[PDB]
Amino acid sequence: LYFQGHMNLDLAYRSFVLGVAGHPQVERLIKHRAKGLVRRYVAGETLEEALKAAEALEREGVHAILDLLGEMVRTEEEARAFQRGLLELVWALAGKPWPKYISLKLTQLGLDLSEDLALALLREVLREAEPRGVFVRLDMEDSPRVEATLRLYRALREEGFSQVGIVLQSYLYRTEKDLLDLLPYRPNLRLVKGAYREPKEVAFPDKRLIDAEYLHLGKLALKEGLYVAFATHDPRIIAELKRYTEAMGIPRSRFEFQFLYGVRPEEQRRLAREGYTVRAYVPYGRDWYPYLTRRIAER
Amino acid sequence: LAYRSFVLGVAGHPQVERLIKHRAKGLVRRYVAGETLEEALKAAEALEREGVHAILDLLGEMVRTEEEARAFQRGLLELVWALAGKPWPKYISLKLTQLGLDLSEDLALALLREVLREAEPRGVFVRLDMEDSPRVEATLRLYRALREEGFSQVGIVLQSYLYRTEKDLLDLLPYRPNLRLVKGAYREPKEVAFPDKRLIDAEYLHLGKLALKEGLYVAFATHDPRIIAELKRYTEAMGIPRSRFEFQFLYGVRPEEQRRLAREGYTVRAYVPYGRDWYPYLTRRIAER
Ligand SMILES: *N1=C2C(=O)[N]C(=O)N=C2N([C][C]([O])[C]([O])[C]([O])[C]OP([O])(=O)OP([O])(=O)O[C][C]2O[C](N3[C]=NC4=C3N=[C]N=C4[N])[C]([O])[C]2[O])C2=[C]C([C])=C([C])[C]=C21
Ligand SMILES: *N1=C2C(=O)[N]C(=O)N=C2N([C][C]([O])[C]([O])[C]([O])[C]OP([O])(=O)OP([O])(=O)O[C][C]2O[C](N3[C]=NC4=C3N=[C]N=C4[N])[C]([O])[C]2[O])C2=[C]C([C])=C([C])[C]=C21
Repeated sequence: LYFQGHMNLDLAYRSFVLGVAGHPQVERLIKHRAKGLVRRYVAGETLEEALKAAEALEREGVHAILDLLGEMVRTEEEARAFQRGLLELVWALAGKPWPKYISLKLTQLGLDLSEDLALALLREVLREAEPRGVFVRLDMEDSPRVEATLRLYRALREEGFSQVGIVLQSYLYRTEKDLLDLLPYRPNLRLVKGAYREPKEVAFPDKRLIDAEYLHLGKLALKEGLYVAFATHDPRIIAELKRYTEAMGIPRSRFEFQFLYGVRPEEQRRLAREGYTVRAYVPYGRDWYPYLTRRIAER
Repeated sequence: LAYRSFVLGVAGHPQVERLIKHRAKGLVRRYVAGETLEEALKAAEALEREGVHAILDLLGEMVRTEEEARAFQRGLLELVWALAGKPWPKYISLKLTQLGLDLSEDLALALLREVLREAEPRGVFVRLDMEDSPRVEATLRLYRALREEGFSQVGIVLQSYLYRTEKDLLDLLPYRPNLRLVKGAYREPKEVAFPDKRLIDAEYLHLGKLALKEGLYVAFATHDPRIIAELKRYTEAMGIPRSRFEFQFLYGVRPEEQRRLAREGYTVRAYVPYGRDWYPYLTRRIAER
């Protein structure tokens, strides 16, 4: 496609990586010749490999968020099969001596098929998770899914669940109002910049404004007394949040930093040694190749 | 950067000053109203005809003695007395060092109290401009003291580049301060102020939105189009009425934008200097852009 008289470069780049990755040969060679590279970013194909990765993180003083990967869920049957995978994860984490935290996307529980289905399946996950001390994060997907995601969060909180948190994205205009609307829930928040392609009508097109909004929302949340997980790799933002929290006397027990597994691992450890709570987000599952393709196909 | 050096360098020469005063009156009058109060009032009338309001700023040589402080205060009193009965919004700005702050806090407070006593009954609003970081604490002490004495038509300026500003803002909330928010104009070390323009801008937006959400009246004193556009978007999206905030610009800086925002129904003011000592102010205007 074209944008403003010139080829859409974002589109061109995405389409090339997707075409190249989809070629049977390059996939064959990535699986065979690039095993070490892949395992820096994805634990493995199995729950067993994920747990070993979490143990290896914990030995270095960094906590784990376990993220089950799966093919895009398109039928009720697939949503139930994915929930099954989530339940095995919850049951497997149950004994572990370290903090237990899983992440999931509501579309994988059939949100697009039925909001009622997603809620039913999610509630069954929380029923297992909460007595086991397993925290469940509802990852935030693209803008058309925000209202439903917030609805399901409020529903579960109102049914008595507390071991559940949400993600807010600093690139959306609507996020400050969402945050303010949610305050009576005293939500546990993960703050991210935002990973989806959104039109200028719903999201700041300017990286300076996305970054400014991230800092504004983080500081607002901190001053409101909310527990906030700063999910960012941006050194400017990390340095400012460290300075701000120290200046404001905000205890280390009231916030944390989160990084993708294998991204700035040296900084993950440094922040850990400085006394901050740090987690790495650890994907695992049979669908790692399409997943890594999409991460590459982004920026 | 090379343009700045050249300008500041050439500006100090007496033959250059003679040329500007005789041959570049149109340039001078873009940025300063003139040497006299009479000229400042005429400049304010001209702005008002375009729907833009005026902030009147008396310029004088740096105050170094009590006598000089009292002389400056007299200039401010004449301004206040002259603004009385003008039909349009009356707003003056002052720097506390010009009222002898560095000589004595007691002196600056006494001189300022007298100005506020003459100003309030005449409907003249008085802004305490914020100077460098070593003066912030005294400025806020004087502000709080006068608020507690019952003065209400006095406001303060906070600068987004200082680490201390958010705490200052939160500390001042019980006073319900009328605020002008600026980026900050002084050379401050990395220990006290964000070195990175991206962070100064981010803090400006953060403080502005905090202040609006707390229900404070805020004057956004900035010429930055990215910030102005974001503040317009935010206030609209949040349903903040145009009666609860304003934009302020230096006189002669983006005058078309001033008129445009006025036509869009925003409160807009231009900061208009006048007085004998206008020549160093003018040079900083030329050098800046
Ligand atoms: N899960 C979510 C989610 O639920 N919703 C969502 O929209 N996004 C999710 N994210 C992804 C984030 O939104 C975001 O895309 C990433 O975190 C990346 O943004 P970041 O790191 O804040 O800032 P940036 O891209 O502007 O990068 C600025 C600087 O950071 C450093 N950087 C970034 N990426 C790097 C890197 N350095 C080395 N390698 C890599 N790959 C650079 O210096 C760069 O200049 C999401 C994120 C996270 C962390 C979690 C736990 C969960 C979700
Ligand atoms: N009085 C105060 C005060 O009491 N204390 C104080 O420290 N500073 C005062 N200011 C000055 C401001 O702090 C500040 O220096 C100026 O307002 C300039 O900052 P601004 O305009 O927010 O942002 P910038 O310089 O980074 O510029 C960014 C963009 O803005 C546009 N711009 C800026 N300057 C321009 C210009 N466009 C044309 N011409 C000029 N000269 C550009 O697009 C640029 O990319 C102070 C300011 C004001 C307004 C008042 C009323 C009172 C005080």
